[PDB]
Amino acid sequence: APTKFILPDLVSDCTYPLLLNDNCEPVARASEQWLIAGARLQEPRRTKFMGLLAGELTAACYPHADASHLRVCVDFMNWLFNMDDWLDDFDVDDTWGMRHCCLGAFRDPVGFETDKLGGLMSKSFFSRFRQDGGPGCTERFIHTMDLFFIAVAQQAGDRANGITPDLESYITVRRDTSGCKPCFALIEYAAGIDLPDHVIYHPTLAAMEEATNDLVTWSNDIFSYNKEQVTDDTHNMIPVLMRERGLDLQGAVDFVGRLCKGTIERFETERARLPSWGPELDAQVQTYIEGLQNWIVGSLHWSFDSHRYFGKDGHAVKKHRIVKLLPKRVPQQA
Amino acid sequence: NAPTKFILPDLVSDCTYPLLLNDNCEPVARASEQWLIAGARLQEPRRTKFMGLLAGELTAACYPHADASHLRVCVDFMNWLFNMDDWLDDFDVDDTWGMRHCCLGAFRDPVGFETDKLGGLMSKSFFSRFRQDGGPGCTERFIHTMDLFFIAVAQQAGDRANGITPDLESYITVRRDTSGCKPCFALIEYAAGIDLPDHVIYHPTLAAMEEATNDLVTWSNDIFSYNKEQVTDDTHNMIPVLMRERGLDLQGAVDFVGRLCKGTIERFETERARLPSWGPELDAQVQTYIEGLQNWIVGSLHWSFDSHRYFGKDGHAVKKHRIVKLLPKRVPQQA
Ligand SMILES: [Mg+2]
Ligand SMILES: [Mg+2]
Ligand SMILES: [Mg+2]
Ligand SMILES: [Mg+2]
Ligand SMILES: [Mg+2]
Ligand SMILES: [Mg+2]
Repeated sequence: APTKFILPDLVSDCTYPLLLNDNCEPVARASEQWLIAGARLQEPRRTKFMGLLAGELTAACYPHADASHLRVCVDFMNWLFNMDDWLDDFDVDDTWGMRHCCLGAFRDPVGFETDKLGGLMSKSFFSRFRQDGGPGCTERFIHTMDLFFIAVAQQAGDRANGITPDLESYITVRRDTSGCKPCFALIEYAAGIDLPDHVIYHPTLAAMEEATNDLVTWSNDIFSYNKEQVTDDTHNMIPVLMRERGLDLQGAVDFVGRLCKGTIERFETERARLPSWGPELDAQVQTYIEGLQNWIVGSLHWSFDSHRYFGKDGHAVKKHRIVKLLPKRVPQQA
Repeated sequence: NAPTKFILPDLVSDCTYPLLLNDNCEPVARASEQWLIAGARLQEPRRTKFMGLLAGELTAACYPHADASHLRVCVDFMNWLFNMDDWLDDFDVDDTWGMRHCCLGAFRDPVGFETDKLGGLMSKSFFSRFRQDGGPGCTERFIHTMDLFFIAVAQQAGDRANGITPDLESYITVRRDTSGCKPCFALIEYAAGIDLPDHVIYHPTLAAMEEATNDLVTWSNDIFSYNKEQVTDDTHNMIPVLMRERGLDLQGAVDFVGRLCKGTIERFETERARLPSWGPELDAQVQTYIEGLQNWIVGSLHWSFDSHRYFGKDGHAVKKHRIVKLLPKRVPQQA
């Protein structure tokens, strides 16, 4: 039975420039207070939340957003991390109820009545989104949030059933529980563009999005395996692989690490394949894929600034790459 | 040397689902043909080809319990879909997006949408009648999966323009949307007078039964329609995809898709056996929906040999002897 594992080196390979929005510090602090208020955070969660640093993630992923747009992005990211953590303790029925409240607020903030914190916060940041977002990325945001909730209901069912999914079913569902897709809609929003359907749904752009989704998500599976195995959460490629393929822990970890390198190569390979829709649209496409690039480098690095995955030891673990497994809530041999 | 023929896997002689036929089939079938001919302005030779399609008969087998008015909306859609598919075989990517814009505009506003395009005028005709009784859930599933269909066919059209045979993994993903099975499934709800709630119909076991049904209907179509599609070297078909990716010969790829077809019917039964319960009212609506999926499997398999679309006048002979004589290519392969 293993007590630790070695992190694949994903950061030293990546040569994209790491940027940080000039508006980062005041917006991050303000959004921290918006979340504590909106989720009614109390200890212990409140202190854990102050080491999340989603505002600093968001500032690295949308480094050119103006202050108004950045704050909508950060509020969403704080809301998303809070929503994720809440839903880790929801059953299937209550997941659908939360889906109903939040999508109701996104689609009809004026007419949708609700007194739930999830939906109240949803109206707050999304009614600020709606002041500027184009109709295309508005609907991509709502539709991919819908996909998020549907997939997390499937995760909640697997958890209640004590199931570990098979690999090809996991990958399919995980692309939606990650939440990367609505973050992509925020790229458009925060850059002040609204890509046409025939551009955004072209297979090469769709493939670059997926490549980015997989990079962020499968690397998150590596970085977050430690906090997730505490409660034997199997919505993570590592236990999925271990069960399906008989891999031990480091074997599974290394297999996922290879997948991560391979998806950045996929991203660059499709980047070369991009067609041209003339100068104005080509320039908006470049802006969008730079946002996908910023998600790649930004998230990889932020995972070690946050307290969420490595506690206080983030910068230290970035250097020596050894992860000591946390104690399980219930011992494996209980 | 290159093959002139291949052998059809036996897909029908083991399928044990009862084959049903709507009581209203014959008069609805004939009225819809006239609707389509007028709406698409069909002329010869296409008009005579269309009189051998028999999409009304297919539709009456897939929705055998619909009343006459709901059946007629389904048959109009089916005639419109086959017509649209054939038109789009000769559209470029730009014009495909243009058709998509017209038809989705029509679906979303089936009385007020201003258009003079035949594709959209017909969309307004059948979908205005659809919305007279379709629930909000299946209405949006129809529209959104028609959206997915157009997006996917635009990808097909780009592949065709580029001379590209896709890889198998990418092909299967896109093909679940170019088939148009997903909007057919929304019509199961409409035609049964039900409107399943989000938490039921997007439950993973129903979504899996839908995909298993999609895959049966679609991959079996790749087999039946390979002959007509290869005439123009159309590679949006798992058979040329398999030959290119895995070096199989024709019979080997055909046999491979055959095994897949048996495996997806098995998947449907396996998921069927672990359906959850939402109580008696919802459970009855789920059983009604699942029987619709069932009727699509058995109906489409038998219909493919009644139609002239795939085997011309020889479907019943081919169903029994299973030898497919390859049609002449438009341009010979060694040209
Ligand atoms: Mg989660
Ligand atoms: Mg989580
Ligand atoms: Mg995680
Ligand atoms: Mg087609
Ligand atoms: Mg076709
Ligand atoms: Mg076909």
